[PDB]
Amino acid sequence: SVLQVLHIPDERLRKVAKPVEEVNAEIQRIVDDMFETMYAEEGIGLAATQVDIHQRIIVIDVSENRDERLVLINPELLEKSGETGIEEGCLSIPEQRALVPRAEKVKIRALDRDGKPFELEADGLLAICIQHEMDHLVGKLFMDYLSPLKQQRIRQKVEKLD
Ligand SMILES: [Cl-]
Ligand SMILES: [Co+2]
Repeated sequence: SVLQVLHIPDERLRKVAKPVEEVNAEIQRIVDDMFETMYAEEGIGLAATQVDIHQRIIVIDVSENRDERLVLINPELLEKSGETGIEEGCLSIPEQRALVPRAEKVKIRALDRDGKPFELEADGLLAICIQHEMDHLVGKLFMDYLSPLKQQRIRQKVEKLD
């Protein structure tokens, strides 16, 4: 199904996701629903934290054709380098963008939708999106890198979209 994506200032968005236990049909059901939710909302990423499922699951698709599904279960950063930034958005912070510092390249380890371990070296938009979504799983938002005043203005803007 298309799931309910939480917005700030909801305190559940601040919870630390627990590691996935077993990659079984039930976790695969969450993966598949998260993709449907992500695509429905016009996104390039979605962390399980954002739909109120506090396990370490991320879905990504940065492709032009929208047919390149990346699944990261229990992801682990192995190395990063360089620095970069673009004006980032967030499905949990609707209509607000802001440039944030990021590593230019990352290397990660993860389990795929079958539970198979793999490694991935990323750069560009994919590297930035991987960093964005891993932040969610530890209860971190892109606004957290801006000044406290900017964080209060972003909140009141989104929060006056009833
Ligand atoms: Cl992003
Ligand atoms: Co986000």
